[PDB]
Amino acid sequence: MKAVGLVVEYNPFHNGHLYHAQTAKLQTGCDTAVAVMSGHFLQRGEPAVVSKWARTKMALQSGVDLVIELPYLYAVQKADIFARGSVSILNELECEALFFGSENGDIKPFLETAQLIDEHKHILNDRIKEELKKGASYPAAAAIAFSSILHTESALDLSKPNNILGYQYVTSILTGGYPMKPYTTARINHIASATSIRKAMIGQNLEACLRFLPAASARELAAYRKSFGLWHTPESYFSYLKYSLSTVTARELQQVYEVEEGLEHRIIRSIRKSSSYQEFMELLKTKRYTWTRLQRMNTHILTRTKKQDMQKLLDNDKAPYIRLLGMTKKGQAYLSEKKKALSVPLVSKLSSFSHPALDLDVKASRIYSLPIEEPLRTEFDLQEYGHAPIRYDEDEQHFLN
Amino acid sequence: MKAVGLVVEYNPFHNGHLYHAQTAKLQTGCDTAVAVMSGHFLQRGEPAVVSKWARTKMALQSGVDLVIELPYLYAVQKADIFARGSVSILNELECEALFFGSENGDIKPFLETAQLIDEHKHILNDRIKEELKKGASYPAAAAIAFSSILHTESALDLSKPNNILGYQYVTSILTGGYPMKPYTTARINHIASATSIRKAMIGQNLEACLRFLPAASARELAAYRKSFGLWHTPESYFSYLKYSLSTVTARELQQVYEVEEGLEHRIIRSIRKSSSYQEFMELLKTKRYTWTRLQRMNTHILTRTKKQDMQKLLDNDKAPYIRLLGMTKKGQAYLSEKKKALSVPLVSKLSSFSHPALDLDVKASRIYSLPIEEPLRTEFDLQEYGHAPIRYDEDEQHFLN
Ligand SMILES: Nc1ncnc2c1ncn2[C@@H]1O[C@H](COP(=O)(O)OP(=O)(O)OP(=O)(O)O)[C@@H](O)[C@H]1O
Ligand SMILES: Nc1ncnc2c1ncn2[C@@H]1O[C@H](COP(=O)(O)OP(=O)(O)OP(=O)(O)O)[C@@H](O)[C@H]1O
Repeated sequence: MKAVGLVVEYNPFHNGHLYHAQTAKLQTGCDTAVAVMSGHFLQRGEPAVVSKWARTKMALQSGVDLVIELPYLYAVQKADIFARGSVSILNELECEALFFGSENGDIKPFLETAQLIDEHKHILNDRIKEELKKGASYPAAAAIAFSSILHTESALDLSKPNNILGYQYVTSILTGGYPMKPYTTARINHIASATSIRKAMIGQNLEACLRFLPAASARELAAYRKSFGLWHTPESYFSYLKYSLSTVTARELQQVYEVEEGLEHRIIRSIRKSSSYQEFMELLKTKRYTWTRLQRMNTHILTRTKKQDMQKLLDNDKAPYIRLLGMTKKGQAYLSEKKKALSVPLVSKLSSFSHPALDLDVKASRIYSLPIEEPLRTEFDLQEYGHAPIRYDEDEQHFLN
Repeated sequence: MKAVGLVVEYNPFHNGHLYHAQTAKLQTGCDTAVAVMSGHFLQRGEPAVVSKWARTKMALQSGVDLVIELPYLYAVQKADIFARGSVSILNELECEALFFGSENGDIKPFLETAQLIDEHKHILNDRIKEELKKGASYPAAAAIAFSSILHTESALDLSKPNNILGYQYVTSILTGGYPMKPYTTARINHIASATSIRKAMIGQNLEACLRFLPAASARELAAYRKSFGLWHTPESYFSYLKYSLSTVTARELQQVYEVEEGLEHRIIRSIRKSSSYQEFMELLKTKRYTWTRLQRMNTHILTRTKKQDMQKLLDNDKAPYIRLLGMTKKGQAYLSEKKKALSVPLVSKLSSFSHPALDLDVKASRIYSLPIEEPLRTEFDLQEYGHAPIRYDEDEQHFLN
C-alpha cells in the first residue's frame, strides 16, 4: 500500500477540503491519505479558529488517514520554508505522492518552471548581482532577473496563492532528492472558500456556511463552540500582544524572529496608540513588509520567539520529530508498518520526547488558549500534554479515547 | 514654609485618611501636607483600585497639599525598603515632620525600640549565629535573638503592621539622622478598614462604604468605574500572569526579582494547572514566602522586573527623582519655595527626564491599563504623558486643569 501527502491548514475543514482528500487518492492511486497540518498558528500568521485537536477529529471523519502536525518551526513562514519543512515531513513518511491545489488541473507548468528556475539559478543569481549594482532594491533586482527567463508565457501564475505553494512543493521535492510525485487538480453543494466560511462563524452565524461544511465538521465545531465558548480570531490576541510589547526592551524586540533591524522602534510607537489589531497593523505596514508578513512577525512577538533559536532549528535538514495528532485504522496500520523506518521520533503523547521545536509547539498552544475564559481555558490546557492521538474507526464512528 | 511628610497609599482614601491629614497639620504644626504615595502597584503587592491620577484627587480634596509618586522601586517592596525611600523623598522635599497612624499611639516605644536595638546590635548577631550554627533557621534565629531583648511588658507588637511600618519610618529617620520629627497616634460618617471597604466594593457595594468614605473620595471612585468599567483587582491580571509565565523559560524567570532559586520550576508548573489566581498561590506556598512576598513577586513577574534591574537601582542611597502627581494652592508655593533645593530632577512632564527607575514606573502604568477594555485603555495610556500634573484650588473647590 502507498501514500498520498497533502499539505493542509484546514481552516476549517470544508467540502472543498473533501474534494482535495478524495481526488488525491483517485488521481494518485494511493489508498492512504496523510496530511501534514499547521497546528495553532498558520502560514499567513493568524490563529486557527479552532484547536488542532478538533480539526483532527473532522479530518479523520472526512477521509484523511494520518494527521501529523507541521511544527511551528516550519508552519509560520513564507511558502518556501513552509514547503521545505512540510515536504520533508511527507518525505519522512514515505508518501509516494504530493497532491496540491491550484487553479490548474495540470501538474506540468509547475514542473517546467521548477527546472527552468532550477537550472537558470546561476544565470538568475548572477543576474540579480548586476542589478543591485545599478542601485535597485533586491526585490526590484529579483523581479528583473525572473522576467528574462520567465516572461515566456508558460504560464505559471505565481499570484494565485496555492500555485505559489505548489511551486515551492515541487521545488522542495526537487532540491530535496525525494522520490515523490507531485499531482494536482483544479480548485472550485458548490464549494466555498475557507475564508468566507470563517467570516460566517465569526458573525456568530455558522448556519450560512453549512451546505459547504461536511456533517462531521459542523458538530465538532458546534461542539467546540459549546465546549470552549468561542471561535478564535486574531483580535482575540491583541490584548496579549499589547502586554508582550509592554514587557520587552527595544534591544529585546530586535531579537524576535522577523523583527528586522530598526523596526522595533516603529513597533513600540504604534502599539501604545493602537486600540485594535486593525489599527496597529495600519500603523505597521511598510514597503518592506507585506500584510501577511506582519501577521507572522506579530505572532512571533506573541510567542516571543527569538531569531537565534529560530536560526538554530531551521538549520536542521529534516523535521525534528513526527507529531502524531490523529489516525484512522488505516493510518494506524500504515504507521506501524513504517514506524520502524522513521528516523526521527514519533510523538503521540508529549512525554515521549524533548526537542526545542516541540516546546515551541507547546508554547504556541499555551498562548493560543489564552482567549478561553477561565476555568474553561485550563481544561483546554490539559490537552497538549494530555491528548493522545485521536483514533477514528472508518467502520463508522468509533473514537477510542 | 513648614511641611509634614505623609507616607501613604490611598486605596481608596477613606475616613481614616481624612482625619489623618487634618491631624497631620494640627499635631505637627506644619502648614503644608506632602504625600508620597504608591502610584499603580502598592506595598501589599496588589494593583491600585483606581489610577494614581484619580486617587490623588481624593487626597487634594481631603487636605493633602502635595502628592508625589513613590516609585515602583520602593512601592513594591519589603517594609524595610518601602519605608526607606518614602522617608528619603520626604526629606528631599525637606519635610520637617513625619506623621503616621499606628496600632501603638505611642512614639516612645518606637523611639525606644529603635534606640534599644542598635545599643545591642552586636549582642544580636552573636545570639543569631549562635542559634544559626546550632541549626536554627533565619527568622527563628532572629526571632530568638530579638526576643533576647525588648520583651518587657512594652508590647508595641511589631506583629502589627502599623507598628512594623511605623518602626520602619522611624528606623529610616534615625539611621538616616534626618532633621525630620516623627509622630504617631492610634487607629480608630464612620470609619472602617480600607480592606474591609475594598472587599465590600468587590461585594458589589459602593454607597455602603459612604459611611466609611469621604465625599470627594466617593465622588472620585464612581467616575472611574464609569469611564473604564472596572475596579482593578489582583485576579483581573491573572490572564496576563498566565500569558507571561507561558513565554518564559526557567532560566529567565529565575532572573525575576523576588523569585528564589529553583522556585521557577514550581511557578511554571503551578500556573499551568491553576484556573484561579488563588489556586496559583496555594501551590506556590513555601515557608520562605509570606503571602505578601508571593503577591509582591507576582507583580515583578507581570511587569518583568529583573533582579539586576532592581538591585542595581535599590543600591543608591538617595532618591532618583521627584515625580509630581498633584497639588493644592498650599502645595504649589511649597514646591516653589523648595524647588531650587532639590538635588534630583523634579519631573512634571515625563518628557523632561528619562531614568531607568522612571522606565519602571511607566512600564507599570502600561501594565495597569491592561484589564481595561479598549478604546478606553488606549486612552488610559495617554495619562502617564500628556497629563498636566493636577492642580486644585483649596479654597472653594476648583481644579485648574
Ligand atoms: N474546493 C477545492 N478545490 C480544490 N482543492 C481544494 C479545495 N479546497 C481545498 N483544497 C486543497 O486542500 C489543501 C488544503 O487546503 P487549505 O486548508 O490550505 O485551504 P486553501 O485552499 O488555501 O483555501 P482558499 O481556497 O480559501 O485559498 C490544499 O492543497 C488546497 O488546494
Ligand atoms: N482609621 C485610621 N486610624 C489611624 N490611622 C490610620 C487610619 N487610616 C489610615 N491610617 C494611617 O495613615 C497612614 C497611611 O495609610 P495607608 O494609606 O498606607 O493605608 P493603610 O494604613 O494600609 O490602611 P488601613 O487604614 O486599612 O490600615 C498609615 O501609616 C496608617 O497608619
